[PDB]
Amino acid sequence: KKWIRGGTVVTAADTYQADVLIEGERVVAIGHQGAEEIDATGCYVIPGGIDPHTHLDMPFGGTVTADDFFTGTRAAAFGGTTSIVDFCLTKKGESLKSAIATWHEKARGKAVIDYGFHLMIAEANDQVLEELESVISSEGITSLKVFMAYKNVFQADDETLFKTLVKAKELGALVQVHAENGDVLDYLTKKALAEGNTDPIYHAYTRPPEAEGEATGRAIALTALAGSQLYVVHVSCASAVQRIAEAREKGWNVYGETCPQYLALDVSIMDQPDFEGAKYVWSPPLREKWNQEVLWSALKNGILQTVGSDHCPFNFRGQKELGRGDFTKIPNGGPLIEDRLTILYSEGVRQGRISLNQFVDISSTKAAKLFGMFPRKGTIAVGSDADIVIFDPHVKRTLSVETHHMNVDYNPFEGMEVYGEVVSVLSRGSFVVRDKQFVGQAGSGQYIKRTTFEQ
Ligand SMILES: [Mn+2]
Ligand SMILES: [Mn+2]
Repeated sequence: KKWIRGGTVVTAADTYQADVLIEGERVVAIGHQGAEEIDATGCYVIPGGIDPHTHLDMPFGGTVTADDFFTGTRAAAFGGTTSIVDFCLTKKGESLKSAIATWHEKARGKAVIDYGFHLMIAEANDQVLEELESVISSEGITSLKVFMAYKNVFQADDETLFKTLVKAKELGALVQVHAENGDVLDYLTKKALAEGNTDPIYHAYTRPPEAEGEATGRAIALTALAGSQLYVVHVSCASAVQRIAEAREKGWNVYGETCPQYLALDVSIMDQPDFEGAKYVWSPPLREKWNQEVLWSALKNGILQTVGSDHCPFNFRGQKELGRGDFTKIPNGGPLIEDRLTILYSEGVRQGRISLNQFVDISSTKAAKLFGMFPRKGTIAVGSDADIVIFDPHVKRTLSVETHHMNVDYNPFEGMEVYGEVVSVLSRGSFVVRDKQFVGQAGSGQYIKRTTFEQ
């Protein structure tokens, strides 16, 4: 039993001062007036963050992401994130269960926090459609990802997208899409290389906002025609939110997600002398700064509901470096898993962009609800897992590769002044991080079976 006292509990809806009693792996009592004491005076007691978008230990050519399920979850913990949902990638001629078994082996005995899996659908043939019933019912995976981009690699066509959408409505699954028109980007990419435009900045220029807008709109119309439910991952521009906002007005089950990088960074940082811009190469690419306001406005008024990181790190030296000759050879992705919460609090709450309660809803609660992990995770209430973060809102610090915990040689926020510091982190009643010190253990984290889609 653990007794957190003196702190101010903050959830998606409430804000009060009281003690929370933990017994075993869960919260068993909350209130005022024989247990492990933990002082949380002057700090916020919030639900551990939930990052529904990660790519830990992901392969890419002959190299792999700098972080694996161990260093990745440890960094996630230090950042105040207690649960993650990683993307299990599949390959045509795909046996969904073999890919799934592959992912469990990646996490098994390494994760320090709880994790769930999303399942990529490369193609929707009779076989895949049949297997799908077992994955949703037995494997606890109720979210499927379809790529509308990355031609000749992962891209799926409208037939695959639509079939998946009706199947998901039938089985109670949530469909996620990476929305960028794969074909227009493929054409623009080759063209840029033919004209000798090989600098990292052309990565951004070869995939215009409208390409994300078009794809976002298409996926939504297909969702409507199928009467299903859709979740658009990493929305980066005004063009895409506009389409999402429109569908929401019509009462369609369409949800959206953003990431720290699109909220606090912009394309102008890609235009740098040497090969510096390669540090910010990820898809979708950073956009013009005006788009940040639109995203923040959408999060404030409920147009977008979640915030993930899309953590997919590669060192600048030794990995990002493969693309020196041309941007298409630069492995995509950034080290974003650790600073998601803090920038959300510092740039969002402290600057009056969103309320403290929304802060919790956007970084934990809503993701738990959309991906079937609630009320086990995503809140502080009797019966829920004791996944708690003791956050110090009065701390001022600078984000730096010098002090971060991700196993990568750089931080995309290098030098950014922020408010807020994660002090202690509990995962199912056990300390993973205590007083800024790591006390967890590899393999402590567990797989979470997710329930079917619920509005
Ligand atoms: Mn993506
Ligand atoms: Mn991703």
